[PDB]
Amino acid sequence: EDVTAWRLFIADHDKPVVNVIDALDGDKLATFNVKGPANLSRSESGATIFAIQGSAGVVSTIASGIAFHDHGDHADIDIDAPKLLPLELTGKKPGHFVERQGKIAQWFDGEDSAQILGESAVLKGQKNITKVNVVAPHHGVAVPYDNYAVVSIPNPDDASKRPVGARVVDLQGKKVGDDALCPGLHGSAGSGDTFALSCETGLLLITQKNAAPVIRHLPYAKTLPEGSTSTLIGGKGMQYFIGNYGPDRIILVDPTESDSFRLIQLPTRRVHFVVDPVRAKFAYVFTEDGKLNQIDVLKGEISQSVRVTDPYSMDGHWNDPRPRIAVADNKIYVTDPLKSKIIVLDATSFKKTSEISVEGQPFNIVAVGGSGKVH
Amino acid sequence: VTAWRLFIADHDKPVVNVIDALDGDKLATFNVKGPANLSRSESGATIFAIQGSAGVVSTIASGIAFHDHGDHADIDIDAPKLLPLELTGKKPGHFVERQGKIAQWFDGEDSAQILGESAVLKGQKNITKVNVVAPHHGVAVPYDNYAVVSIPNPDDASKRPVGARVVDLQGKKVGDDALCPGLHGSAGSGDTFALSCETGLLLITQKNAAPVIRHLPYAKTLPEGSTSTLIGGKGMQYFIGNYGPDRIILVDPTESDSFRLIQLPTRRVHFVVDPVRAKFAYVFTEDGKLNQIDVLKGEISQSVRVTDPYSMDGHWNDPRPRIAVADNKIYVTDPLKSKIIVLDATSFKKTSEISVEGQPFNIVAVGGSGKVH
Ligand SMILES: [Zn+2]
Ligand SMILES: [Zn+2]
Ligand SMILES: [Zn+2]
Ligand SMILES: [Zn+2]
Repeated sequence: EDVTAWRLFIADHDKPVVNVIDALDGDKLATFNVKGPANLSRSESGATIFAIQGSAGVVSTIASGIAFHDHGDHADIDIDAPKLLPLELTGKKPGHFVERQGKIAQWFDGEDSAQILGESAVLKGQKNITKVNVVAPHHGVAVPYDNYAVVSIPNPDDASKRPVGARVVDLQGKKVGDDALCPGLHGSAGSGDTFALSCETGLLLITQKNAAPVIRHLPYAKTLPEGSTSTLIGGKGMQYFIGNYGPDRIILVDPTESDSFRLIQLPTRRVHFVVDPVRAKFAYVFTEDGKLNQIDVLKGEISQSVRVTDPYSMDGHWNDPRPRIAVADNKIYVTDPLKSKIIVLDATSFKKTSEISVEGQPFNIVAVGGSGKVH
Repeated sequence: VTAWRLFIADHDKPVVNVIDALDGDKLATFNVKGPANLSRSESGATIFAIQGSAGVVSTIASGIAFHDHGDHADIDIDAPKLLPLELTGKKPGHFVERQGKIAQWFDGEDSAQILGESAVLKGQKNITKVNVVAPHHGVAVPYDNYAVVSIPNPDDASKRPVGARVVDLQGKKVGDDALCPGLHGSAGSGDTFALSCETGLLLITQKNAAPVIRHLPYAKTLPEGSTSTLIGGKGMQYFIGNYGPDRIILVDPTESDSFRLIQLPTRRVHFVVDPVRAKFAYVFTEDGKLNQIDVLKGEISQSVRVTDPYSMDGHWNDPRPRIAVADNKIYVTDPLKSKIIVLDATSFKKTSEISVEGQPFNIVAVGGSGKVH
C-alpha cells in the first residue's frame, strides 16, 4: 500500500515536555518528559528530533518513527512509534544545533568544545562523540563537514561579546587556512549545498566538495538600507536564505546569483519565519499583529496575509511565549501558546481548516514526514 | 540515416506517447491498462511499459532497429507498434535486460519471468518462470542458463531483501548466498552488473560457468551514507548511485580506490548516463536545474535552470521531471506544465518546448544512425 505520514513535535514553553502529534488528524502519539523546556530541531532525513534544553545542560534525542528509503522511481516509508533515544548530549548551556547529511554539531555556550556526532550511530543507540575545541566558551555555532568543521571565533578581548568570524578546523581542532572575519557573527542556516552565517557586514557562505570546506563572504547589497541579519532560514527545494534585517524587515538572498538581495518590509514586527519545504516558491512570516504572511520568494513580496491569533505585541515583553510556524504535507501549523492550541491552515488556500488542542503553552514546533510504499 | 524517438508515459493516465526526437513531432499514442514506468532494451528495438497497479507489462516495437553486415550497420525504421506479448502477474517491478535476455520481477508473485528480446519482436510468448522463494520487492538479473536473484528476508519477506544468490532457471540455488542487507539498486555497465545494499555493492561477472558475485564494501573514507539506486555507464564502465539524496557516488569497479563523491546543489530528482558521449552523465535536481557530470573529472561541469522547482518533499509520487538523452539533445519532462523541454547537449541552451497533453512523466529514448539504400 501507499502510506502518508507526518508528525508534529511540540515543546512546551515552561514545562519540560515534548508532545508528538499526528499532523494529518491531530491525535496525540506521545508525550516525552525531559529535563528542561526545549528548543527543537529536526534532522534532514527527518528520522531524529533533537530537544535542546539550555537551562538543563542537556540535549535529548527522539526517534521520530518516520524514515524513508530512496529507491529511484519510488520511495519506501518505515513507520514506528516515536521514542526517546538513549543518546543525550551534556554540557553547560547547549545552544545552536546544526545537522546536515547525517553529520551533527551541537554547540555548548558554556563549554570550550562543541560536540560532533552522526545520526546513523545515534539511531542505533551509539554515542560516538568528537569534542572539537572552540578556544573559549562563547555564544557561537559549529557547522559539520566531512573531516572538518566550521566554527565561530570568540571575541579575543571579551568572549561574552558576539564572535568575530569563523574558521575551518579539522576534527582535532587544528585551524585550516585563514580566518574568515565577520564582525558580530550570529545567525545560521543551510540551503542545499550552501551554509550561511550572518554578521554585521554580510553573510559567510560555506560549501564543501572533495577538500576542506571553502568560506566566501557576501557583503550586504549596497542597495539595502542600514541593517544586518542575526537570524536565518534556508530554502529546501530551492536555494535561498531569508534573514531578519531589523525587527520589521526581512531580506531574501540568492547565494547562486549576483543580484543576491531583496528587502521586504513587514507591516509589524516579525515573530517567526519558516520556509515551505513542499512548495519551494513560498516561505511564511508570522508578525506581532497576529497575522501569518505568505512570502512569494521569486517575486520578492508578501503575496497575502491572514489573521491567525490575537496580537502578540512584543514591545516590552520580549521574553514571553509567542507563535511558531511549522509546515507538514499541505498544511501550515501555528502554535498559539496562550490559548493552548495549534491553528491548522490549508497551505494553498491560506485559510484555517482546523485547530488542535494541546494542554499547556505549546511553543516550539517542528514537523517531519512524507509518503512512501509499504510492501 | 539518423532516427531517434522518445516514449513518454503520463503520470496518471494509461498513455504512452511517441515523439520524433529530431523535430519534436508526435508519431503515435498507445493506450495501455495503467500508468506505466518505461524501460528500453539495450538494442532499443523494444520498449516495455511496466504497469504495477494493472498487473501487466506491455511491449512496444520502437520502430528503430539495426542489423549488420559485419561490422557496418543498417538502420531499420518502421512505425512504432504495440506487440501482442504481455507479461502478467501481481505488481510488476524491476526490469533488467542483459544481452537480449530480459528478467521481469513481480513483487506479488513467487517467480520472476525471463524471456528473450528477439522472441518478443517475433511474437513469441515463451516465458521461463524462475522461483524466487517468496514474494518480495526484489530484482532478478539474467545470465546464460542462470539468474542472480534477491533473497527475501527470512523473517517476513515484506522487509527489504537480505542479499542475492545465483540460481538455475528453475530457481535451484547454485553456490553460496551473497549477503548484502537492505539490498536495492541495480544497474549494468560493461562486463559488470551491480546491486547496492547497506554495506556496499555486489558486483556480478560471468564467463562460461555460473555468474560470480563479489562484494565491494563502501570505502571507509566515505562519509556516512548508502546507495539504494544505480545507473550504469554505457560506453565507459562505471556506476553512479545516490549517497543520500543530495549526493551521488561514482564507482569504478577496476580501481582499488573505487569511490568518488559528488555534492549536488539540491536533492536529486532523476539521473541518467549519456550513451553517445560516454564520459558524461546528467542529474536533474529539485531546484529545477539540469547538471552535467563529467565522470572523468569527477565534477559537475555545467548546470542550467530548466523547470520551476520540484521539491523532493511532499509525496513520493508527486509528478516530477525525468531526463532522457537522444542524439545531441537532452529532454526533460515538465509534468505540471504539460510539456517537454529540449536542450542542446553541448551548449545546454534550450532549443524547444514540446507540449504533450496531460502530465508527461517517465521518458526513454532510442535511436541511432546507420545506412539504408
Ligand atoms: Zn525498487
Ligand atoms: Zn521500494
Ligand atoms: Zn543564538
Ligand atoms: Zn547496408
